[PDB]
Amino acid sequence: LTEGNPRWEQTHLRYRIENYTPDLPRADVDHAIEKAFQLWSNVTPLTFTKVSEGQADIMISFVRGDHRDNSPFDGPGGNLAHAFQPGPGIGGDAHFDEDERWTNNFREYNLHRVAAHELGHSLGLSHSTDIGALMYPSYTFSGDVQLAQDDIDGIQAIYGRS
Ligand SMILES: [Ca+2]
Ligand SMILES: [Ca+2]
Ligand SMILES: [Ca+2]
Ligand SMILES: [Zn+2]
Ligand SMILES: [Zn+2]
Repeated sequence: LTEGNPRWEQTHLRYRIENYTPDLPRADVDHAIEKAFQLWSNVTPLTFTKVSEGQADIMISFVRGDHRDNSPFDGPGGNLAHAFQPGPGIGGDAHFDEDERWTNNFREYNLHRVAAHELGHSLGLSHSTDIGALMYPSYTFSGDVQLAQDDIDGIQAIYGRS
């Protein structure tokens, strides 16, 4: 018996940012998130619509400590965020630890760089063993956040090419 990995059957997904971190003005947050989805849709037939309310496949929220799911946060440092694999309810949701200081620059914990990674999970990717890949578990930032060939091959193996 062989089991496949969690996938979205549709290629058009809806997302919603439930709340905003006080760390950045709302404009920066929206842009960091929108830009992260754009990285993935660029290499696949996947499209993402942002809904301001109502149903959404990918629910994005900034929380801290125990937030009713089964992977509570740990305060500053350590785990910065986590996202769930495709599926109903929690499936596809991305959670960011409010206890971290989220930024829009080189200062530790650039939101966009982390969002790009967790969104990889929301679409079905697991971690990579390549320190150069976006799907690597460790926080790394060089100013620019682009997909490594490993992330590209990974996502395309599931959804196909653009
Ligand atoms: Ca933390
Ligand atoms: Ca969901
Ligand atoms: Ca914060
Ligand atoms: Zn969570
Ligand atoms: Zn991860």
